[PDB]
Parts: sequence; C-alpha cells; structure tokens
Amino acid sequence: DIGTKDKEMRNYLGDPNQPKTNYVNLRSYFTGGENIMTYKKLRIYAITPDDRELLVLSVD
Amino acid sequence: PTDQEIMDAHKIYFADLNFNPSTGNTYINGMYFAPTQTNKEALDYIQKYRVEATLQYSGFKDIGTKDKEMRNYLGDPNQPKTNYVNLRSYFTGGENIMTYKKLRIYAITPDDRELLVLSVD
Amino acid sequence: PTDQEIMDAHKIYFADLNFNPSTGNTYINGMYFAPTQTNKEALDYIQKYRVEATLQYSGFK
Repeated sequence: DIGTKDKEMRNYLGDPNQPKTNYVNLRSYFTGGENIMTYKKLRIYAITPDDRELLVLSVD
Repeated sequence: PTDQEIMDAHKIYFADLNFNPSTGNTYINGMYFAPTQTNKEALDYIQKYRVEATLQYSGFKDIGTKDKEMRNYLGDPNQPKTNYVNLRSYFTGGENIMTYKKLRIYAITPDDRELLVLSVD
Repeated sequence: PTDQEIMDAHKIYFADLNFNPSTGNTYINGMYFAPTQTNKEALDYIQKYRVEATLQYSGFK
C-alpha cells in the first residue's frame, strides 16, 4: 500500500485540446522511488469526501 | 515524538554520492531521510543534525552542527520534500567526506538532547 | 617467469569503475595491471585471464 493522495487534474492524454481530468500520478505516492510495475497487480480506491472508499480500477 | 519514534523515522536514508573517476572513490554529499507514511510528525520535530565523519585527509573529526535543508526526496521533482543533511556545508576544510569509512549523524531535538540516528561504521 | 614472478607482476592494479547516480553503486568495467620497472616479462607472458565475479542479479558465477 503506497498511500492516499489528492488527484491532479491534468489534460486528458496530454493533448492540449482535451479537457482536464482526474489524474492519479503514482510517482508521488509512497514508493521508495521504485517503479510501479505494469502487468502485475494494482488497485486504485476512490475516496469520497464521506470517507468511504470504492474500488475503481483493478489490473490484477 | 518519543526517542524511539525519532530513531525510527530516520531508518531509511539515501546517500547522495559523487564519483571521482580516478581513484574511483564516491565521496558523500549529503543524506536524505526517506518520507514514509508514519514518520512525518517526527521528521519535522528535528533540525540541526550534528555530524561527525572521516574526511579524506585529517580523518575522523567532528564537523559541526547545522540545520536541515528540506529537499525533494531523491531529487525526484514529484516526491515530497524531506530532511536533507548536506555535508558539503559543514566544517569540512573543503575536503571530501569519504564513503565506507566511519560516519555518525546525531539528530538534535529542540530540547537540546541528541540521538544517534545513522551509523556507517 | 616463475609462478612467483607472475603473481608479483599483478600486485598493483586499478579498477576502472562506472558510477550510477541512483543507488550509487560503481560497478566494474575492467582491471588495469600497472607497468613497473621489473614486470614487463611477466605481464607480456600472460593472456586469457579466467575471471569469476558476482553479477548484480544471479551473483557469484
């Protein structure tokens, strides 16, 4: 578990024309500077302001 | 923070080294203390990091007490800022601070009591 | 050269390192063997240098 951090609101896909959207940059989480490892497992929980969390992405 | 909550905040570090590609020695420039999920309260409680280290010529010495620096972890512009102890600003005579030889870094609480938080003996 | 002149020609060396400024580990790239006033016969006499070392992953081989 690498922690809880706010979102970032970047342009979609990096396209300067697309609107800005929820961006979750995993380089700022509590990795020890390590790399976050594609096709292996991954889980991202969206945390509502009521402090209840939902599972919104799984890459198991 | 207790005196064990402080010695645990300083458990994961990363030496910022410097390579001299002739006598390939890798002298030390400073230490980061990694930010973890449970140590922000105890890494902010501390400054001044007294250090004693072995310099290249005129070896194991005490090189003084100086505040911390709060640099980005690992130099990554995305990681949070953390306690940085840059040994280039201590009272070295402009000498190099000498890897695998001995080194000791004492964290100095605002109550002026010091704890040993890193040993590279 | 004897087996003692040969082991003495190789007493002064110099690792040619390679620094990686993240996990500042300095891996090895090769070894020089220093030329001295009395070891040109023993150094010219030898080749082939069998080597066994500890690689990063999958170590001492």
